[PDB]
Formats: sequence, C-alpha cells, structure tokens
Amino acid sequence: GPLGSGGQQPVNHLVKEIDMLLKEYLLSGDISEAEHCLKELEVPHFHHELVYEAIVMVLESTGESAFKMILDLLKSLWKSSTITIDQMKRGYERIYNEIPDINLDVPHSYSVLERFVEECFQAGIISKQLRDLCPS
Repeated sequence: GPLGSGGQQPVNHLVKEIDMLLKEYLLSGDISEAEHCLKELEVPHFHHELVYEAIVMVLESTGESAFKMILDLLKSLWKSSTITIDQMKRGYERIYNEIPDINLDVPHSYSVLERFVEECFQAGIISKQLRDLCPS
C-alpha cells in the first residue's frame, strides 16, 4: 500500500468546467457559446462559484477587455434565468470577504470592483442592498 494522499477520489472535474469556460469565452468572445456549456449541467448549487471567480478574474486583471466580458457574461446569465437573484448576491458577498490583498497590496483592483458593481446597479441585476454593501 504505497503512497496515501487522502482517502477520497478526484471529484474536482466540475471546477475545471468553469475555469475552462471563463477562459474559453475570454478567448473566443461569445456569450451564447459559453452559456451552452453551462446549460449542459444542471448544478445551480455550483454556478454560484462561477460568478465570484468571474468577478475576481477581471478584478485582478488589467484592462476593460475582461471587465466588459465578465460583466456582460454574468449580466446575460442573470436575465437568461441562469443566475437567480440569490446567486448573484451570494457571489458578490464573497468579494467583500475575499479581498485580503487584492485591495491592500497592489492598489488597482479596487477601482475595478467599484466600476463592476456600480455598472451592474444600472443593468438592473443588483438591488440597492448589494450595491450599498460594496465600498465606494
């Protein structure tokens, strides 16, 4: 019985779906093709992570290239009945509790989150509650 790293099996396949999905979309540039991959799976209890990862993705990035991609990506998924109101709020709240160094160290991401949040406020996907939760 050689080795022995954990008594469980590799079940992190779903995690790769989003990782590859986001990257793929950022490469191609089609929201219709992206949603297609998400439609294949019916796990609404996981998609919540997609939003967060998507937001943080650009938050750390450097350019509006991904900013509009992610924002427009989640925006469509929200009105496409793919991202319930409880999902977005739950995904955004994570940002307020997942910005340890993203804000302090390397001052630039914060300026993005603000624009990303305020931008959604006008889209009609987030209520004053969430927008108010974000630091301005």
